[PDB]
Amino acid sequence: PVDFTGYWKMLVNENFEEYLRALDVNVALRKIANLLKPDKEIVQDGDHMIIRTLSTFRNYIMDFQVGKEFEEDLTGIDDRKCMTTVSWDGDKLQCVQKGEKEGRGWTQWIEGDELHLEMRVEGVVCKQVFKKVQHHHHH
Ligand SMILES: Cc1ccc(C2(c3noc(CN(C)Cc4cnn(C)c4)n3)CCCC2)cc1
Repeated sequence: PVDFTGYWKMLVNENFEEYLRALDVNVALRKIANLLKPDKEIVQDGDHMIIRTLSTFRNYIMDFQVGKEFEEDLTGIDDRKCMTTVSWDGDKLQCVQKGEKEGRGWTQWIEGDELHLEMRVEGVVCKQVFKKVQHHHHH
């Protein structure tokens, strides 16, 4: 069992620029985005997940049901739309993002007080780790 509910602060962000490059993100935006240390506010409500990734540049909001395919609007990220499914893989969430790019997806899991997120596209891998925090941020 796992529960992702919480407020999470970025600790590390490894290889994000190459991940965004593989998504054809403009190098100016790659540099802006890799400077960001976003927070994540997550509510797991049964199998209804809300993952709010919050930064001073752009936010990215996910709101989906585990196991149910949906249309994911990535206009703010790489100007694409995918047909996405997030599924349980034991205590991990496994996301497949079907679309133009091959091998696009991610895996999210918890180890202790750490939220781990590995994002992948076209064989390129970015790894992020967040720490669970308790001082809440008004948004
Ligand atoms: C050109 C651009 C790059 C990156 C972003 C942000 C971004 N950083 O990552 C994501 C969404 N995906 C790529 C990764 C992800 C986040 N949560 N999950 C489960 C997967 N947007 C950084 C803070 C939020 C907006 C926004 C715009």
